[PDB]
Amino acid sequence: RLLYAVGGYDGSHTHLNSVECYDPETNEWSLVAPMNTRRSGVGVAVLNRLLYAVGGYDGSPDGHTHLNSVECYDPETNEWSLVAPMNTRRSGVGVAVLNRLLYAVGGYDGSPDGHTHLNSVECYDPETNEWSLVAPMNTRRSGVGVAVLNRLLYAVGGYDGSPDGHTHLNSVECYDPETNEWSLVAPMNTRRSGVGVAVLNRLLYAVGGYDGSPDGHTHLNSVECYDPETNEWSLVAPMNTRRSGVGVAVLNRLLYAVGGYDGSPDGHTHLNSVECYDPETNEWSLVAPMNTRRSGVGVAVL
Repeated sequence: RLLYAVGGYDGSHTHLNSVECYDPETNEWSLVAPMNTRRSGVGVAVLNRLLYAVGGYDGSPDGHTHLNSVECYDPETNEWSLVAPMNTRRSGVGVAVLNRLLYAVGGYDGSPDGHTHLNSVECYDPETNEWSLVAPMNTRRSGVGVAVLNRLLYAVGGYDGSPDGHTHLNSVECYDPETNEWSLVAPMNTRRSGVGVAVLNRLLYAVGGYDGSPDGHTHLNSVECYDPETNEWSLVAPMNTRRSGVGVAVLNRLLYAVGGYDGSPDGHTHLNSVECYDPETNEWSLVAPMNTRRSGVGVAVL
């Protein structure tokens, strides 16, 4: 019942290992223990009441680039511990939990001799501490939003940055673990990479992102929601701020949009602001800002 913001990038030019958590009862953000590794474009999810940070990028001057390492945070010890690394280095990776496994979906391996956007997918079993590749998606996607609903895993939008492809996606695909198959479903209204996705009231919400198509919308404040029962996407109220590379999660039946980046006359502004959406009112309200500006930030509730 706390909202955690993990890692990200502060381009006001820092890759972050710090972590902070938000208490809706106090409307305050507090720093907790930092990760072992700086991680921009990091995926995060909760499994067995532990917070996992998956992949990312460390663009600071050192021997790291795009990361296959994974670490685990225990709130009782306030410690991050390395666990099994992934099969693949992935930044801009979507992470979600399905059937007691943690899935890492897509992403980008920009390391030397990697240089690729990924359609591969792998899953982590905490009982064995191992990652296994599963069926790949139909489309390579980095900056992909992922979420689970009705025992199906959705990959929403993203970017295929293959030089001959270079497409910001409105398509959406659905993985059934029973068949190990990915199927395309209804596409969004808007192409979105760096999109935040979360589930609220049995609807998938796609929040913000970036439309990098030619003469497209660029940074997005728009929000759309998907009902698996109808297999259709509908626009709902837009955010106060345009947010690309935004992190989202649901807490006390409210949808939180955390951080991100927006355009500015000098390039990009990286955001420490936070807002929350009430489906009952269809309105977005700003709440307390984070201690640190963070885009490419992992957000989850524990």
